[PDB]
Amino acid sequence: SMNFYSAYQHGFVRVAACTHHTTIGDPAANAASVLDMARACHDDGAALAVFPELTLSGYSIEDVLLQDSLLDAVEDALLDLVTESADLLPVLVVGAPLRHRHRIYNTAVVIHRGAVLGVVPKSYLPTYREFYERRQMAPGDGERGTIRIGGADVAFGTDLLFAASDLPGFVLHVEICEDMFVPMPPSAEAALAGATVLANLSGSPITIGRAEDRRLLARSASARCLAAYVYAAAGEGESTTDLAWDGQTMIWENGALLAESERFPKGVRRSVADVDTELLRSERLRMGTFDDNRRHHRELTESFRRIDFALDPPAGDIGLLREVERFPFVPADPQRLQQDCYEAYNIQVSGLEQRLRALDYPKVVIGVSGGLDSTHALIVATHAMDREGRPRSDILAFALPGFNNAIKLARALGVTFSEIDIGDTARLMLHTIGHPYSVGEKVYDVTFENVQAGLRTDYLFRIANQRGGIVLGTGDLSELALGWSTYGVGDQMSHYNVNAGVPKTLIQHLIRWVISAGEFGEKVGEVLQSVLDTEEAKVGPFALQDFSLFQVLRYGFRPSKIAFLAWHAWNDAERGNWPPGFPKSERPSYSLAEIRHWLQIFVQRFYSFSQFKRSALPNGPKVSHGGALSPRGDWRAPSDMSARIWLDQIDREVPKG
Amino acid sequence: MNFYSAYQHGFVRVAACTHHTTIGDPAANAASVLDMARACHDDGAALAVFPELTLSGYSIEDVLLQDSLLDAVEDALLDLVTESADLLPVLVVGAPLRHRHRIYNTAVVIHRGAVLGVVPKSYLPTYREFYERRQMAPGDGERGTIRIGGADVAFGTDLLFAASDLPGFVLHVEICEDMFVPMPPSAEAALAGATVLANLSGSPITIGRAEDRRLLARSASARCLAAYVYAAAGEGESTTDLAWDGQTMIWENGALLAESERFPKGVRRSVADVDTELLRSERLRMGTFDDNRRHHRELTESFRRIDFALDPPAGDIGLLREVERFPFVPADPQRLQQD
Amino acid sequence: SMNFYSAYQHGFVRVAACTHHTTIGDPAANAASVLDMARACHDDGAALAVFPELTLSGYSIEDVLLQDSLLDAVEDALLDLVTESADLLPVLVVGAPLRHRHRIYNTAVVIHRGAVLGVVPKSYLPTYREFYERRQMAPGDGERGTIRIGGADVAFGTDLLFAASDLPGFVLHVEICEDMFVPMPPSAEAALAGATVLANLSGSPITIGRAEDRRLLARSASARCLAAYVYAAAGEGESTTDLAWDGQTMIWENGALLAESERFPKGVRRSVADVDTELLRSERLRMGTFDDNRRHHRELTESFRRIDFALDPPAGDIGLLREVERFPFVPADPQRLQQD
Ligand SMILES: Nc1ncnc2c1ncn2[C@@H]1O[C@H](COP(=O)(O)OP(=O)(O)OC[C@H]2O[C@@H]([n+]3cccc(C(=O)O)c3)[C@H](O)[C@@H]2O)[C@@H](O)[C@H]1O
Ligand SMILES: *CC(=O)CC[C@H](N)C(=O)O
Ligand SMILES: *CC(=O)CC[C@H](N)C(=O)O
Ligand SMILES: *CC(=O)CC[C@H](N)C(=O)O
Repeated sequence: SMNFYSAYQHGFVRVAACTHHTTIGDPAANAASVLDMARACHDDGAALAVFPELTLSGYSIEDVLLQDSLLDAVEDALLDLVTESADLLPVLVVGAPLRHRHRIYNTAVVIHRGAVLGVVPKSYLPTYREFYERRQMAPGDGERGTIRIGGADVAFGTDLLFAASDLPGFVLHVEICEDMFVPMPPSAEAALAGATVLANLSGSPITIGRAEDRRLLARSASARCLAAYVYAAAGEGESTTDLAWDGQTMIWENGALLAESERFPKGVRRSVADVDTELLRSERLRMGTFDDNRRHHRELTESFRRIDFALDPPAGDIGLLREVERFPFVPADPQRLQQDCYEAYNIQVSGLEQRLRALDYPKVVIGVSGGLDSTHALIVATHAMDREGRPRSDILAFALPGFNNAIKLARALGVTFSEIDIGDTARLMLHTIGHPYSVGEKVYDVTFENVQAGLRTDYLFRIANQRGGIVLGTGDLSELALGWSTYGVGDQMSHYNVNAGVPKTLIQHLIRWVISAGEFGEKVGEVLQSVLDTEEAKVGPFALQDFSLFQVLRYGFRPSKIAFLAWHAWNDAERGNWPPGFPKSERPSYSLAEIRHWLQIFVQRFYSFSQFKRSALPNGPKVSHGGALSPRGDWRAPSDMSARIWLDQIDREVPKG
Repeated sequence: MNFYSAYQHGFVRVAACTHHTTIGDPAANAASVLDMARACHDDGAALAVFPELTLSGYSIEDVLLQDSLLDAVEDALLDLVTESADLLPVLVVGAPLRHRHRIYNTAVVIHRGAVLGVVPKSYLPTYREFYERRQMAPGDGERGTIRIGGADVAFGTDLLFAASDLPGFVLHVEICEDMFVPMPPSAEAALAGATVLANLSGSPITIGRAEDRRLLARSASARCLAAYVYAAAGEGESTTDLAWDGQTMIWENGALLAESERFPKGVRRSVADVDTELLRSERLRMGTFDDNRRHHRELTESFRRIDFALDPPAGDIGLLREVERFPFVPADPQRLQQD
Repeated sequence: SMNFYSAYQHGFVRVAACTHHTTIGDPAANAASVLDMARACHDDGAALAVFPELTLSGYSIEDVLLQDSLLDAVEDALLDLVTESADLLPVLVVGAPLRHRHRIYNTAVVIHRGAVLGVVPKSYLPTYREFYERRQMAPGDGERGTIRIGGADVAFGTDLLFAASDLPGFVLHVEICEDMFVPMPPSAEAALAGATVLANLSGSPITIGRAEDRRLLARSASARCLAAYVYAAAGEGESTTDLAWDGQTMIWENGALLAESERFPKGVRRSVADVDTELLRSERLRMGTFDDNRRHHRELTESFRRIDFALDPPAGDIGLLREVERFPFVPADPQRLQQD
């Protein structure tokens, strides 16, 4: 029923940070630039346009700010901006020196559809080094009440909130340059109070190192406040009597850079981006210490004044001004991925090391199939042993054939290798149980499969008892998610699971990383390389199910939200980025029908079927910021629930193709 | 004047330590802590910050609620306190402690034979892999005092520790998640006059989490014109569900001063000389810092100030600081090119 | 003049504590059960129907409470039950996890005749032993103002009172499970402020002796507060991953049990009872120290928001859902009489 292709309908809000052409001392001209940039924002369906500090006057005009004609010109340019915004869709936030009581205030006028919503004075006026703001301007910290603008008294002060009434996840707070540089920023309290989108208007003359400073503090604010941060600085046109301007603009969301514009531009620039208000909602919803902090400053936070406006955003397809990656567990940026891998690996190793220290260095029993997972776990187990000064021959690896890679790796590593043929025991069990296969019937059902799976595990566990060892778990996060494993006796069961927290899509990249580090050597490298090259299509592509895993595990997003995201990430193979190690051939695209089909399978398997196998999970380290699936940790759920509501949301909300 | 004395030039030698945790065994944690504090003492350091719940192990879950665990924590604490009589640095050591109805996630500040104060963690994460509110009480809003082996020492989140013989050294302590909330305890402490912010962390390691620690510890220090001293738990913490990297780091006004190896084998210390005069000078010049204090006057004037005397070394103990030859010309090539 | 045979005209108010069938993670199914039980309360001429904690979602679902589709479905089911209450007599009190500001709260939604009257957050969230509530849910104590439920700002908080303008002896306070277990329960203060009927929605997984703990505290609450105490625990349908559920319901009045239902029922159960509002009026009129305690906690008892609604209860003969002893001075129970 929703327009599935509408970003507004998926909880996005389009925000724009703008740097305009300053004509200092000339508000009619600054207004005219602002208006032209506002119309481009409207055209883009943006709900917010933040301009630089003192937009209407020029930031750098010094005592020209005290000139009657300057002040008067400003006021008339504003009233004209307001009249024009009648037919503009975005909330406009626009700097202006304004008269109130005894002084001029460095203010931000929040404008929307033909009416001022509020005027926000700069709380904090730098009067040091190259800044002289206390000379011409009065602090706004702790002023309240109203201000008369064009025949209307409108909220004036630093405790204002602009809550969109048709967009409950968009609640705007405004501050101004130095406001965000002090230990206790205005916007920190406003996030506790309920602001989701934090605007900052800057003049910010540019200096060596200062752009890093802007970034450090706008980014960490967005992270610590679980907010978007929208930041605009002055550029061309400001006075160069003592200073220069770079016109930097940027948008942050929860510590991530959504957009940024060119530094030192010829001409005006914008950062436009889609902010995910559900990501912010979900993060707040889960970090209760955020609410604990609000209740600690209840007086501060409850004092805020909330101004409403109907945003009435466009209903149609307007694209997604957002970078949605194909692999939420696998960053496309190669130095970021190198970092994840370093960390994944060391997490797995140190987790297991502690298990081994704690048990006075047991032997290490591991089933090696030549697959990616067991291959990787062997490597992890080898490094653990090295670091602890234990002989590699204390790793007891077992090939367990049922009805080359493993053996080569085992020998290259120098671990104790052995083959145990489970065939005769499988045969005897299938007969004892009266399975049709024991009388010739080619019935290859779950029992047939499980009898083997189970016996592998049964054997390893008995070896472990007999030989003073522990069985290493091999199953990865994606398997835990789907219940693609054999419960209890089999697969799912071990003394310690190193891959438990690692999703399937990340596994190959870990091996790549192991080869690259080169620490094991030429032959080991070669065998590992070989394992990658030699190496379930009814649970779907793991690339799709890991995409779904991240949205549910981190954010709890509804299914139609996940389809939207996956479709945007995976729809066109030629668009967006791929991590290292995907040859052009190895680069699939997925249709909406494909994405929808496998998501139906995900919700059913994840929410309903698989919890019970997750519920009795061996020990192992959590790996990913995306979460892990331990029932003692990240994922607490019933083993006895239907996924009806998720499947119903897909029927109603996600188009069939 | 001793020209070659870092202390006489307004420096304070600060240390962030990651010890070897023996979970559920306080006496052994105190042994690892005491060993590392003597190393710090030898280095002429004035502060040693250890990880969250140092004396118990952070990761022991309901073992925290076991009586023998708490008795042993207290006996170990009292012995640590006894041993510092001879130790130059102020020790900041985590412990689960009984006060009133519950146990608190505390940092105990220890100097020269006495406890100076006890600081409860303010915000207790109870989400994802964190379960802290199950065993432990929030420290936010708590004041008054606490009985530690025959003395009533200050207890609460509003404490400053000032070196009467070294005024640029003013210490505030917060614990792990305390630095991740919109309005950290430590932001208010800086306005009240804290120049050195300690953070004891447990902080199970996850992909990306060091970047997060970094961002908030660096941005804290820059926003608050302070040194920020961070110490996380490492080897020995339970790996039932989690992994530990024992990261320690020292920031100053946005700059990184020192940091230690991640996932070390064995104990590690970051040690660095903090320029209290740097901090002093930035504070002096940035008036809007003090404007912010005055806006939160009642918040910032209520802090309690505990005095101690450091009596630091008079002599030449080198300088644990990278002083660039060209303040105007970064030696780092990437940075120089950016400049 | 008066219809002599009308319990309402004699200052009685009919109340139901209900235990419904849970379908964990399925609010439309929970709502259909609720609506059906509410229709039976209406047919009984009940003024009030209390359902178990988190009625709409299921109490036992843990992190599923944090799912957008869980919360959205909860909201939609809730709106339909409010639309369906247009034709129902009783105030319904149904549990639901609802978003407010940063988090979800464990709430009771007080519903009457096509509108929501108020939304009461659980005050104290057990985070110990088998309970994990602070992980998913925010505490409700100290929270005021309002919440937007389907295009309407309705009172929100632990300071709320639902007073019948046409039945002045019926003044309702709602609290949730653990709220009655703490040294200073929210219902205690609400009694001093005027509440005469105290509702408790519970999840309360069952354990050896726990029904005895519920009784101890519901009973003594009703006696110490000179009030009716209406209590519903969760039942069949709830997750048995780690817990079991007994579906216990009970109605107390000044220390005396009015009604209680079968434990571990197969199917839905109710306690329905006529509460004597004049009996409560009478005990309060006479025990001045009750009012002395109110004036001692004057600031605390005077800030409750009173929310009015008209009941229009039935005027005719609907019998009397109450034990009336032939000999008030001679208890018909042998063990009780022997003691007397
Ligand atoms: N909620 C619940 N609570 C308690 N018990 C529950 C239950 N739901 C099912 N069960 C029981 O558990 C059993 C079903 O679970 P399980 O024994 O795992 O059996 P099941 O999950 O039905 O099948 C396992 C399948 O996963 C695939 N697999 C397994 C292992 C390795 C690989 C590989 O590619 O390497 C693939 C393979 O296709 C295999 O047949 C049944 O006995 C069922 O009655
Ligand atoms: C506009 C502004 O306040 C920038 C000055 C700030 N303190 C800085 O960049 O250091
Ligand atoms: C404690 C700390 O500084 C980092 C880890 C923290 N618990 C988190 O990232 O949530
Ligand atoms: C009503 C409830 O939250 C369970 C009972 C309570 N936790 C208790 O203390 O028994």
